[PDB]
Amino acid sequence: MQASQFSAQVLDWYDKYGRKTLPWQIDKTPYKVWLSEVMLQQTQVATVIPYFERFMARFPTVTDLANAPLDEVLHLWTGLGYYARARNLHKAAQQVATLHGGKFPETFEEVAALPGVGRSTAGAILSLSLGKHFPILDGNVARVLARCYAVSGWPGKKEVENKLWSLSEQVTPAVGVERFNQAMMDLGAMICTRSKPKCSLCPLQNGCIAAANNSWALYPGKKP
Ligand code: SF4
Repeated sequence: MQASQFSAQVLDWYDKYGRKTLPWQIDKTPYKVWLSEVMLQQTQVATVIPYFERFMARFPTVTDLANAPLDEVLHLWTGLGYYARARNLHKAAQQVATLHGGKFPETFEEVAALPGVGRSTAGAILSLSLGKHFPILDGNVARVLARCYAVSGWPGKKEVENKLWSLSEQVTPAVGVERFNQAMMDLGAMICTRSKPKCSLCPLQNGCIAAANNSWALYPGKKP
C-alpha cells in the first residue's frame, strides 16, 4: 500500500471512530502525555484512568511530583505493577525540575534522556502534545505495520527493528501527526489484536498483505 494512501485511510477512520475523550487527550500538555504513556506501558486503559486522575489531582505540575517524597509516589502507584516505572517516573520529574526549569523540554534528545523514556515514548510525547513530526513503535503499532506490509522476523533482532522504524516513519504524516499516532494505537489495541484480528472493521483491509492471505499469525515473527 502506498504510504500516502495508508495515512489518509487511517486519518479518515480516526475522524469517525477514534478515541478522543480520554483524560490525557483534553487540554493536552507534555506532562499529561508523559504520565499517561508511562502508566499505559504495561497496564490496560480502564485500570489506568482512575490512577491518572488521582496523580493529576495530587501533582498538578511536574515540579509538584519532583518535590514529593518517593514513598508517596510509590503508595499512589500501588496496584499498577511494574514499579521500576514509578521509580523512573520520579527521577524523570526531578530531571525536568533541575535541568529544564520545571518545563518539559521540546527536543527529541532531551526527552529521550529522561529515565524510563525510550525512542517511542519520546516521539509519543512530542508528537501528541506539541505536534512535532515523530513516529511511534510499541507492540500495538508494530503489529499493524508488520501485518499490513508482511514484515516477518523477530523484532528483537536489530535489522527487523530497524525495518519497522523505517516503515513507521514512512507512513506517519506531518499534517495530523497527533491524530494518526493515536489512531495507530487504537487500531492495534481494539482491531488488529494478537489473536483473530477484526479485519472487517479495519481501514487497512483493502491493502493489507496479511488479510489478503489470511496469514496474520506470521507477523510479527516470534522469538526463535
Ligand atoms: S486488515 Fe486485519 S491484519 Fe491487516 S492491519 Fe487490519 S486488522 Fe491487522
